[PDB]
Amino acid sequence: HHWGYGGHNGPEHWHKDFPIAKGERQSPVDIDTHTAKYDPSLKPLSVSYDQATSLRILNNGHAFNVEFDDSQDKAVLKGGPLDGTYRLIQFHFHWGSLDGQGSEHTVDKKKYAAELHLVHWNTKYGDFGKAVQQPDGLAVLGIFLKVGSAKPGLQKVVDVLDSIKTKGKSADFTNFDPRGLLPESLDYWTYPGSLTTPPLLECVTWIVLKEPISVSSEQVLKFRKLNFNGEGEPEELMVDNWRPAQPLKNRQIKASFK
Ligand SMILES: [O-]
Ligand SMILES: [Zn+2]
Repeated sequence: HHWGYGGHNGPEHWHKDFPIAKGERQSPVDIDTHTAKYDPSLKPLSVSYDQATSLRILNNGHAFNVEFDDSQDKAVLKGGPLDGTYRLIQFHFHWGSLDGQGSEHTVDKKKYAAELHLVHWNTKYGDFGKAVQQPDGLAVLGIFLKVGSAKPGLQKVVDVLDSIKTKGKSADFTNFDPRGLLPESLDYWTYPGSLTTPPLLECVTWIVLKEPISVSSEQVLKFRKLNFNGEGEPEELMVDNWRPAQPLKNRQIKASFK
């Protein structure tokens, strides 16, 4: 793999190695709030993170992942549009070089400064690698970030970044509680889509929260000091690691709220 978010290997190039980039169920998308339909049939999401076990944070060269123990049903997503039970495997963010861009989903073409993705896989498929091969294999909870007041539950993440500055670096990241990254409301939009990184597999039920969380400018500044590169290599700041909105095609975005 040689894809990234640079001047020569970014989203507009991905289709050469990953032709599904131009597919029928690609993410992210712009959410036109007037066209999304309230679906009174949709349930409240069930976000069950009480028993979550965070383990490690890893700079993978494109973002940082906070990894969880997904060997048992500890931290699970159920309900909403979903059937069955989806285990949290990791979360990460997408962000910009400046506050005016960074989110992958947009809302009436509005870009947020960043977007958090909590990635979960369907336990009926047994492992993550099997799940990504199935149309109902993943459930990703998307949460927008806007810049204003600090998010206290984010600071443990921001404080560790200096220890994983470069690609391939990891640090212990036990005892982190992802419930502190949620907004107050769980109202959401949902649609069928894909991973937003190569391999771009069309295996995701997207659940995007309507209420953004507020983070401080200092918190997002610290995301922007990370590096895409490896140790000792020419410094390339980890900024603008977002794929732009893709065509909606023959899809309907459903709202949980009226
Ligand atoms: O992603
Ligand atoms: Zn993501």
